[PDB]
Amino acid sequence: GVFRVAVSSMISPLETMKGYGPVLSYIEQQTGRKVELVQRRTYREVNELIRENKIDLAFICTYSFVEAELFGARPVAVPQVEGNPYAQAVVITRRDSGINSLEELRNKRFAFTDPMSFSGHIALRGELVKVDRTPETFFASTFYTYSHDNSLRAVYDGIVDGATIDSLVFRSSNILYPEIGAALQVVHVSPLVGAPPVVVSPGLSEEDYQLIRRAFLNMHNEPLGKQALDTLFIDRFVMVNSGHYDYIREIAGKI
Repeated sequence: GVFRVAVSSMISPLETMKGYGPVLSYIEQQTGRKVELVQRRTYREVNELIRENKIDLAFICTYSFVEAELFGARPVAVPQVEGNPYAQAVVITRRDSGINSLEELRNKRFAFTDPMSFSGHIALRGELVKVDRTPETFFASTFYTYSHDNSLRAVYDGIVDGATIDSLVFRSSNILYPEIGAALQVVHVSPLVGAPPVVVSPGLSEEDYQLIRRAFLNMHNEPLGKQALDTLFIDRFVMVNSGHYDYIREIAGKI
């Protein structure tokens, strides 16, 4: 039977099959099953494919993982990038805005990515619980761009006063677009959390689960595996530590 791998189409528009092609070939090599890439615009739609066992494996985000384990999604492995399997949200404003803290964004225009993103949404919804607020009752207006890059573009262009995005997206964008880099600043950082895990649908056999986990954990020792990792700009995949996601589980409960 076909092995279906799901991803968000909004992380690398037009370059998704370019990025994942070699890791899909790696999965073909290790499983002997033909692999189909399944794309959806939103992490909610990807989670619905997992819940209804319409796919085998998904590259999901850290917050969608907390919702996904509740309907039996099983973590396989975590990407190790820049020598660590962790992630962090940054809140960004224009240097020339005079908005130098999360606090000063009260009654201002703000950009989120996907509603199911930690670094693009929930990290900030979580922190606002401290002051008995939501984005809706804290900011003058909010927008969901479904894109870390588009959220950064909106801050740069003065469409919004601030955004929450992934720290690695910000650092990478600062190198690739230095005029945009020069104009922005980080005014707040989230806690460290675990990076987005790779999951399998609740309907897989124990043996298929073990085979896939071994393939991911050993990917950096395999010739086609190394091509897959280089294409995704990942060092290797490492074991999931559930405790790395406990801050997100706690935020999620406070809603």
